Amino acid sequence: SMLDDAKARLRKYDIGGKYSHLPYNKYSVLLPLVAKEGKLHLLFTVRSEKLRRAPGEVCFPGGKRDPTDMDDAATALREAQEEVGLRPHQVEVVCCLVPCLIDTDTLITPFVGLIDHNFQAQPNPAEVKDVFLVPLAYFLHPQVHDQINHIFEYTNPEDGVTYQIKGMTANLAVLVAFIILEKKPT
Ligand SMILES: CC[C@H](CO)NC(=O)Nc1ccc(Cl)cc1
Repeated sequence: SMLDDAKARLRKYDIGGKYSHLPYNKYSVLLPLVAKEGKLHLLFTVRSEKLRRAPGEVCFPGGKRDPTDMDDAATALREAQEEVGLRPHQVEVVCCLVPCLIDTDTLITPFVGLIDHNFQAQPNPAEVKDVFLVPLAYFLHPQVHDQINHIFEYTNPEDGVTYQIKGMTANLAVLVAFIILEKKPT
């Protein structure tokens, strides 16, 4: 099936806990995969204008590890629950992708999760201004604008709203699209 095939592909790129004990300032993100209308989609947030870091930017749900978290995957799930109301029974964490080094002292660990079909996002306005889906296939033929650094523009056909996706968030979206969609019969 579509979903069994995606999980099987993702498992080949899992690094597991190989870099998880290194002494960094630690953050995790969840890359949430949603199946709709027979295609895979990624779920994105727009950060609240009130936040200190990156207000109003497009990002994946996530945040800083705390002492309650059993492991780095727990960080991602706790933060996703706080931001968009995703509960544990509604997500299956399939793998841990290559981590992102930033600021000389920080390590960001990305997890891919398969989202239940009955989940409906409940944006927490203290943290998130908006939540939206983008089909995974978009990232193979994106609409690129140069700011020089490359920026993607995605327009939702439901309402005409355009979102700018860039940086680590854009890079990770392309990586997931390549892993899941490369070399597939039609
Ligand atoms: C390279 C400098 C930039 C801006 O100052 N650092 C930065 O954006 N840090 C960061 C990003 C994501 C997360 Cl999750 C945690 C920290």
